[PDB]
Amino acid sequence: TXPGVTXPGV
DNA sequence: GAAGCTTC
DNA sequence: GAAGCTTC
Repeated sequence: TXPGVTXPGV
């Protein structure tokens, strides 16, 4: 996740 | 180095 | 299955 807590997704 | 998960 | 970048 993220930034923060990629995406999802990318 | 490891917890921080949906989108096509 | 790839499709990903980080806060702590």
